[PDB]
Amino acid sequence: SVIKPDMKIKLRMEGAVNGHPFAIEGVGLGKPFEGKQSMDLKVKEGGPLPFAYDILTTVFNRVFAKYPENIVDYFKQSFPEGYSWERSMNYEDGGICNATNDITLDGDCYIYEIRFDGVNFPANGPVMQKRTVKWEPSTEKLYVRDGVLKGDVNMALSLEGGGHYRCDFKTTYKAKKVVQLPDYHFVDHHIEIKSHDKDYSNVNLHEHAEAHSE
Ligand SMILES: [Mg+2]
Ligand SMILES: [Mg+2]
Ligand SMILES: [Mg+2]
Ligand SMILES: [Mg+2]
Ligand SMILES: [Mg+2]
Ligand SMILES: [Mg+2]
Repeated sequence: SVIKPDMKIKLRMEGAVNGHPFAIEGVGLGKPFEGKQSMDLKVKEGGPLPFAYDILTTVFNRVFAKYPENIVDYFKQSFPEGYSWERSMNYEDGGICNATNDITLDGDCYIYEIRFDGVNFPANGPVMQKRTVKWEPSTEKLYVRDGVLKGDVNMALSLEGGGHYRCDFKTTYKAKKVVQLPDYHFVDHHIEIKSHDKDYSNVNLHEHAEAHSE
């Protein structure tokens, strides 16, 4: 089959935050049918990153989500051709991040061409001050619109001093070929940085995702 139980990941992110350019590359592996994945990320340019690494993590593939048999899988259907996604991440203090990921497939390895751009993060805010701890688990709401798939999610970053920092995600997924469209459904997520060094030049990221419906 096109989608194998065990697959790889190759990616390169080029981006900027408040005008500060940077570049990150990574390699990883995951189990598409189990909804689990892991990757090692290395900052190649712009290091050391002057902002909270957490704003980048959800940008570093919904194929890695366990879909039950009674819910159409827009993502696994899209291959070998693949799909691409666009997303705006609106933080409560005005910081806004736009990201895109063009996903292709070469053998058993997915290739990500990522672009990330964030602006208006206050200098004394939790992102520029690196006050974030982690993203809380979430439930993404997916629905069809204009022949493509939308995914919206209320995200929250736990803060070092206590409390949370909210962000609203709005993603558009676009398959590179005609695939069956799903009915309204959900995808639970839980992304975690398992390990990292002092300035985050090296990061080990993990994610577990499962779809569910009414
Ligand atoms: Mg730039
Ligand atoms: Mg302020
Ligand atoms: Mg803070
Ligand atoms: Mg419609
Ligand atoms: Mg570095
Ligand atoms: Mg449900």
